[PDB]
Amino acid sequence: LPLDPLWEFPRDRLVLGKPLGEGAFGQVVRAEAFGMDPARPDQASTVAVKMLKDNASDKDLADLVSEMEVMKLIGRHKNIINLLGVCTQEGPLYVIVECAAKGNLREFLRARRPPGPDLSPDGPRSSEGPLSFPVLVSCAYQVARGMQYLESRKCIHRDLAARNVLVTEDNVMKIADFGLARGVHHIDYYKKTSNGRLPVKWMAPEALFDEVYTHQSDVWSFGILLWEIFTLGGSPYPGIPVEELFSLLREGHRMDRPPHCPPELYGLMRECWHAAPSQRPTFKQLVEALDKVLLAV
Ligand SMILES: Cc1ccc(C(=O)Nc2ccc(CN3CCN(C)CC3)c(C(F)(F)F)c2)cc1C#Cc1cnc2cccnn12
Repeated sequence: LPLDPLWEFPRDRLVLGKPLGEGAFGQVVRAEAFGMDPARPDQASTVAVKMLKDNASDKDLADLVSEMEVMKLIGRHKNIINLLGVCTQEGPLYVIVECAAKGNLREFLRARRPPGPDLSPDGPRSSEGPLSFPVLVSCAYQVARGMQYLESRKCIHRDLAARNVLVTEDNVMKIADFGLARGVHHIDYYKKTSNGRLPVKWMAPEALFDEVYTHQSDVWSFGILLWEIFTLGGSPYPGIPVEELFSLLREGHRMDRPPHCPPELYGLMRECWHAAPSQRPTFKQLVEALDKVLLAV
């Protein structure tokens, strides 16, 4: 690999820490970095480091290099996980990115569900959970802003889901993945992850049936992500196995309106799931629509 002085970071300024997850596309580890800002060479910061698994092949390495190159090109935005540096010289390939201290959006919501009626009232805020409507709307708005930026850079995500949105210490939403060379020509549609996820449930129909991905396919997934947010991390198409999902999508089945969700937001969900990709909103329109809701509250 050639040395790119713009992005290269000395590997000896990293102290690797706890693994944050392994996947098909490598492994991600928490690390401490010293002097990420060259103006403060001894300053510590917490970053995340992507690297190859133990017995990885050439395709795996090419896949990670491909990811590195895409991230260089994408540039910086508040609502995406940003590239910080790379280690390409004299040792294993490292791709260094921002660390989002609160983990992924799905787990963030599920850990913050309101207290149930089993509660015994204790103090003046027994009924008040950590999550409020305007903050949920702000989460959706931020994801839409990041997706609008990604679309402007001609980037199609292809697995937009709450699992792939990360949450910073300041509750800022950051689109990640946790994928890139997604192998769209050999998806196991029946795949269930170790946490029980069925990723086929986020795919637009034209992607699933016709293997066509566009920015409007990501808009479909965003609708699913909106449903995730307003169910506080619920699993889509509850109780529906993959075999039945296929036939229900062919009949044009859509998820019901979830409890305690205003019609404005179920309205947006159903717009995102219009059969014709051209009749779904663009991310620009979703940003504007959610902004209006945010201002009203
Ligand atoms: C180490 C690391 C390396 C890489 C990436 C990464 O997200 N790369 C990325 C690859 C592709 C794309 C877009 N493509 C999609 C596919 N597609 C078909 C083409 C274009 C994007 C996108 F954001 F632009 F979408 C990002 C994230 C991390 C992390 C981390 C981290 C920080 N805090 C925590 C806390 C808990 C867990 N993890 N974690």
